[PDB]
Amino acid sequence: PIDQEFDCERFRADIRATAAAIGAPIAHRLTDTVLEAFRDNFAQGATLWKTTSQPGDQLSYRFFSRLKMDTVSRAIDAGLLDAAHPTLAVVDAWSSLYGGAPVQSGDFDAGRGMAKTWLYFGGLRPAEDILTVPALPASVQARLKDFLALGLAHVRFAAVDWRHHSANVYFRGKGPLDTVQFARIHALSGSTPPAAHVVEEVLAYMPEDYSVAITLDLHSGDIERVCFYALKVPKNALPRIPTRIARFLEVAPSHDVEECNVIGWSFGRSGDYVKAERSYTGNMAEILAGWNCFFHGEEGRDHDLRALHQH
Repeated sequence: PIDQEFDCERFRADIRATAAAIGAPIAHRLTDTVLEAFRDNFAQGATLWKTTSQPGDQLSYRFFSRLKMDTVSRAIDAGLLDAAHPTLAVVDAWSSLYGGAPVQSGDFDAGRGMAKTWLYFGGLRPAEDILTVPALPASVQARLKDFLALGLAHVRFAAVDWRHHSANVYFRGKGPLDTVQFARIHALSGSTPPAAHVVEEVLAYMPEDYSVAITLDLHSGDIERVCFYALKVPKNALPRIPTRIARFLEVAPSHDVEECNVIGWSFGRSGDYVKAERSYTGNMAEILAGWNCFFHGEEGRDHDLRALHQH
């Protein structure tokens, strides 16, 4: 097809093609297994592409869910996730919060299969509710005070990395983000402070009430990476980007009526990189707006957040 709608056969071809275009690995049978197990999730949700500037990095593909279901159980059913995985208890605890309000989405790598389980928690959730579930060890729960001291008091998403027993926890803070607050957040990673123009550019791309994704080791509580990102950046307003990201944004196909590109700056001890996502089918921008995400060039004031901070 050439139209906007998700089509599974075209998606198979586009995964192979896009992976070849950016020099990413491919696992043919494994990809077919993912597509068979999660076809309806991809069809009903927003399906989109992701990669990073690391040479040879995986082509990733994600569904953001409209169909609410136990995606982890499905993944286990399909042989895509170990039934004994030690991170299952945390994911079950987070999914069960608020009477089961959170909704699971899924991230996959063309060369490795299931990569991450995402949770959208259905609102501005107190950090305490997320970071003190009994499934988390004391060393992880102990980081709560560090987040609260930075004003990172509400969580909107968590992306659980099954390969690394880590979670990227997505906070929203009352901003604007300034040089010092960036420095305090970046310092959590333990990585070398960037030069001032790196920071100036990130700040230029933030909504007033900013997001940050913090990488948390779910055994030790160590933080070795933080990420700031900008949603639905128009191609003529892109920040400076690595040539691999520019290539990705040129070759990964988007069929959405409203194109949605995402740029993320990831800072961590193992090395910094740039992340990018690009819409494919099923209206990425719509689902993000419904989750109260803020887009580039729009008002990014969170009035609910500002009420919660006033109390």
